[PDB]
Amino acid sequence: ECKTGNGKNYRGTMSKTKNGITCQKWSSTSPHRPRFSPATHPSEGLEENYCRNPDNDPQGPWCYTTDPEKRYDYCDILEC
Ligand SMILES: NC[C@H]1CC[C@H](C(=O)O)CC1
Repeated sequence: ECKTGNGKNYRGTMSKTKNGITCQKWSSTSPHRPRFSPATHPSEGLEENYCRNPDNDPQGPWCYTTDPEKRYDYCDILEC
């Protein structure tokens, strides 16, 4: 999928950050207990471990990481 703007409305399936590290799911609490999740941001498309922009950060989609000593990181979504 592609992103346009900040990718507020991005609903692709990228699952690794721009460093290629594997996301964590939005519905897991390991390795990280998330502040953003499907519970809380029901309208945010927080599916699977996919990159999303819940907070509309000018830096584009990110996800929680399966690196325990690294809480999140941004994903590299090509523009739209
Ligand atoms: N600026 C995106 C960023 C927002 C807070 C966050 C957290 O919930 O801990 C990590 C990612």
